[PDB]
Amino acid sequence: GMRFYVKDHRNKAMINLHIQKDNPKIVHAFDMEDLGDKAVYCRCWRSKKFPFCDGAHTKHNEETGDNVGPLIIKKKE
Amino acid sequence: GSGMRFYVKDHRNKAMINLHIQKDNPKIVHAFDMEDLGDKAVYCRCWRSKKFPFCDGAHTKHNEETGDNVGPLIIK
Ligand code: FES
Ligand code: FES
Repeated sequence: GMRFYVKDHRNKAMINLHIQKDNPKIVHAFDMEDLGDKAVYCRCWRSKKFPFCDGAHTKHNEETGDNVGPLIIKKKE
Repeated sequence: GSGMRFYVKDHRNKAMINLHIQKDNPKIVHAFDMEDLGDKAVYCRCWRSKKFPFCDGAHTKHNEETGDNVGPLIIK
């Protein structure tokens, strides 16, 4: 009665296709004390305002069926 | 007769960035209050960390295997 199957989503594609490829490892570092009310940081490597999110993730998610979204650092209520 | 080999391919974009994390969530967003961070936090931007949303160094393997150049976000 039991039936088994699997969907394989593994790939070896680069995550970052185009951003600052002359940098061998892209790291950003910010001080909390110099942030505004909210900073929305990109985790999809498609934003035209990288390291900030510009909503590019939605196009990627729609295309590939992915579910990636940004990291938000904000001021508490 | 050029010495070049040309490859012309044609297919839809199927490569997900996130392979395994919280797949029942249609869009993964994390939001933290800056006041409640410690002295430092390091956030994964490669979706490979075993401690996502935190960077555990998994990006090194990804970059070596794929030729990529991704790394984390540090808030301090
Ligand atoms: S544009 Fe990349 S996470 Fe929004
Ligand atoms: S483990 Fe993903 S950016 Fe470090």
